[PDB]
Amino acid sequence: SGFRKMAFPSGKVEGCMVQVTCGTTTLNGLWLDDVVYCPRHVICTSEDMLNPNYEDLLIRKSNHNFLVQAGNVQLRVIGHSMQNCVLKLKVDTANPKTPKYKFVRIQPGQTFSVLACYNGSPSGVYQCAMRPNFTIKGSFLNGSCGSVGFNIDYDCVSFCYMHHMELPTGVHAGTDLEGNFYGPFVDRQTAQAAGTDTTITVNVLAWLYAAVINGDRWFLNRFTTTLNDFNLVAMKYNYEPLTQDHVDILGPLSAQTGIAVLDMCASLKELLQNGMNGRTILGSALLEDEFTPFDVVRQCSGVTFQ
Amino acid sequence: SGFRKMAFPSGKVEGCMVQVTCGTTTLNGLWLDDVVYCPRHVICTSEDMLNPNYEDLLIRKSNHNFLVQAGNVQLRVIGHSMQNCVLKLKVDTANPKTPKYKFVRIQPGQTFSVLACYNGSPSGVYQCAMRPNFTIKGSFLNGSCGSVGFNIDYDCVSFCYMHHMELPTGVHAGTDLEGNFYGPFVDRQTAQAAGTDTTITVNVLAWLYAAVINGDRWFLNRFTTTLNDFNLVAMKYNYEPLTQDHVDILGPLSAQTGIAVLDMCASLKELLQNGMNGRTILGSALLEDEFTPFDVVRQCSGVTFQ
Ligand SMILES: *[C@H](O)[C@@H](C[C@@H]1CCNC1=O)NC(=O)[C@H](CC(C)C)NC(=O)OCc1cccc(F)c1
Ligand SMILES: *[C@H](O)[C@H](C[C@@H]1CCNC1=O)NC(=O)[C@H](CC(C)C)NC(=O)OCc1cccc(F)c1
Repeated sequence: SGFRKMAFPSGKVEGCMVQVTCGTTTLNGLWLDDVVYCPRHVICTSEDMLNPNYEDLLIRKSNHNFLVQAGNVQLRVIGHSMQNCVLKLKVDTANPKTPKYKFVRIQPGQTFSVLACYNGSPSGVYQCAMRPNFTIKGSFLNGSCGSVGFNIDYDCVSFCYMHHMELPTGVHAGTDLEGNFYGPFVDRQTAQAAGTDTTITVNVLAWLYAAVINGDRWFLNRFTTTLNDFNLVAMKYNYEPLTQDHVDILGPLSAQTGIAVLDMCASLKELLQNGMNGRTILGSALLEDEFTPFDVVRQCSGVTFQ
Repeated sequence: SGFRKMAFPSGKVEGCMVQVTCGTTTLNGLWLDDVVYCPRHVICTSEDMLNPNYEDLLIRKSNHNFLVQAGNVQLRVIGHSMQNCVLKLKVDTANPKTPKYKFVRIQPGQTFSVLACYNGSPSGVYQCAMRPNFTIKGSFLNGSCGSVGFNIDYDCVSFCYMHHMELPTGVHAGTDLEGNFYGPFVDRQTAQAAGTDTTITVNVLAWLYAAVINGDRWFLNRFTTTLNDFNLVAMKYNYEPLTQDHVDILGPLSAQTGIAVLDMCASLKELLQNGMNGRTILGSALLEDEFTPFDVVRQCSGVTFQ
């Protein structure tokens, strides 16, 4: 038993990380087949680049302007292109460690594993959720750009994030692997801010289900509420609305515990209006919303990824 | 910026995990060079679990009774010895993916990454702290025994933990890689319980320093304290005593922030007395104690946000 925030094993991704290093700027790249993907802002910017023309900068560059290092090894770049905010560098060598992979775009509320890297060397791994305001609460320092987020599906790696920047509130923003930002952000060093965050209601409910399963029950009551009644409580406490689909995917957990989903929602008011009243749930004094319903099921069962 | 519980990249350990099976019982093993290490209770019959004489069980086994599988490959066992509660199986094949590694025994308060595995296949990775009562608060299901905890320090893998059992309160216990349990526990299904846990004070202070490095100061105060006065108050909140060694180890973090350790202790005293008053520190409404001073220095930058 037990419930822990748990990243996917990172070995399949560690073998794809490289250092991409142009001019004075160093960041990480993702080496798949004979292409290295990295954030486009690696391109030697103006000096002054109040507003960089990435299209025009890339035309001024040759192949060897880009130094790519794989472990201690130099990779020969033979072509370079851009797709949205990602720079695609062709290399002469296919990565022999390339896993089965697909590029996917993730929805807010869904989670993925982050492999933080520096100078092309993996440094750590942790789980993040795509917030409703399209930021993630991560841990990134200078040189971490190009770190990627992913999920593993048996043996298929679904890459879903590149890392790009940090917002003034200390949270983080990035793109999918096709170079499309999550959220209303741009890759310029200008005034940017995250919208007011909301709480992922369906994940909170899943986490409460995980709590009852592991023995925590003080917050339950015999009351219920209709879907409409709850949503007005959520809208006051800055929570995502709860849809009939959300209730549906929570079905399995309702069976395991014998609480109807709306019958759990009655608890959630209680937590929202009154609070936890000096108590804790799964070792937290807050309501946690970065465990998806599947994350909970992936945890009560043992799903491995050979 | 940002602060997260961050595991080490698990790739170096993923390549060492295998499946070991004796009769009807299956668990994970650690394959390094031509030896596979796994918990000795894999030999146990069902028939008895309370008082097995493992020496007697093992003498009755031959090499081919042990089935070792690395992915799709069966490994042939050519020798077997027992060291405390760990079984060492010699194999005819050295693991070619074997890293630089060391076996270490960690002290309470130390942290490590756990690679949860099932049927020899990695399932997830997460950070754990050796609690003062010699348990870890993990996530383990049936079949997870043989999963290991580790740290990586310059491509050297320090193995410090092998999982054996779950205690009645939902926490977990295991051994070092030499087979000696952490704590007064034994690998039989008898009446066992963890001692009362305490809070790892030096880790809490490290985490408070981490908060300051990341720009947060609301919890500081204008006071200082003597080491003894702090410990007399802390023990009243069920906190581990703080030793001069702990104060010395906090030196670097105190230098980076310009907060004296005893001034940070003054803050913690006030936090224990007051609570969070609806506030959070690094996104938690509780005082977190599973980040060591080293964990903080590894993750934060060396430039604080003054
Ligand atoms: C073995 O893989 C692992 C499984 C435990 C029990 C469930 N979650 C775990 O981490 N350890 C054991 O099965 C040990 C083996 C002993 C002989 C050392 N047995 C055990 O922990 O029994 C207690 C127990 C508690 C909860 C649930 C359960 F199935 C067993
Ligand atoms: C890439 O390596 C870097 C990662 C950032 C840096 C510090 N934490 C991160 O996540 N990205 C950038 O530096 C980014 C590049 C521009 C072209 C988009 N700019 C940026 O993040 O500026 C905001 C910032 C805030 C605090 C500290 C900092 F260095 C930068």
